[PDB]
Amino acid sequence: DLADRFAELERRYDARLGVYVPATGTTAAIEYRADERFAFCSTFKAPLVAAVLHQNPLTHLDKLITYTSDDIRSISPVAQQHVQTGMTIGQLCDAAIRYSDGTAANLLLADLGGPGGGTAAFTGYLRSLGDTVSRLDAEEPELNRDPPGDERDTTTPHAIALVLQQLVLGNALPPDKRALLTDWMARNTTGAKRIRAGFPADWKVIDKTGTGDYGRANDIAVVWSPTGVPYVVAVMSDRAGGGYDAEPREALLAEAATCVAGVLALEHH
Ligand SMILES: *C(=O)/C=C\N[C@@H](C(=O)O)[C@](C)(Cn1ccnn1)[SH](=O)=O
Repeated sequence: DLADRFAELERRYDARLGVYVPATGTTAAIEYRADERFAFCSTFKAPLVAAVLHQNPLTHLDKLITYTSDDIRSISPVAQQHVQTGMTIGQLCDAAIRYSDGTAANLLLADLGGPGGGTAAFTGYLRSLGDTVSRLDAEEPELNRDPPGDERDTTTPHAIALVLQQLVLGNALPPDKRALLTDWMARNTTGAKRIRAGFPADWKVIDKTGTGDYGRANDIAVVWSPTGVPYVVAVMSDRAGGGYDAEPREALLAEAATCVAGVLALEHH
């Protein structure tokens, strides 16, 4: 019946919708097109920050990276502000997560794998985490621009949640480093209208959004019940019918998250 609720969202928003919530002790897994591929968009910036965190000591976050206005080829609200003084690796992670800064993400890719191998290196951190399905093939902004049906720069709701689960609720990062990722996602500025909107205020939410062409809108989150019970939420969508310039629908994601919140919070004693 929840599948039918999701189907209606799709009909109404003229859109394809992907949802995954892993099973916990107390709940079943929520799945709707969980193994269909969806463009990553900026959602990759979360596991990217984990990858830089993991490969280096915390000292590495103080490394000043300089770049130029030449390097800014995508929306970079923080990297623009710091073009002349440079940004540190920590600042970059800050911007990548909290502002979805494209330049910031492209520098972390270079830090991770050098020039020319950052995508390979990021995909390999996911492989190290037992995700064989996901893949990153390009930098910003081109990763946001592949056609529907192209496997390049795709993940699936299933895969990316299971990765986020490991990153936030598992040991893929130690506590000093995991906390920093969580603090950055917790302080996200781009996600108020997606998973966050679908959940009561006394549930805690950390998240990383995505947005892109063909009406792509993503959100991945980790949510906490008022009594600290955690869940992973992956919600992904596109709207290929409108062409490359089609309107993405944040409302579609908030509705989905509301269905999920509905399930996870109603207690049936
Ligand atoms: C961020 O999560 C993923 C994509 N961001 C896009 C967006 O914010 O809509 C762009 C990178 C925006 N853009 C236009 C020109 N340069 N950047 S994507 O639409 O290209």
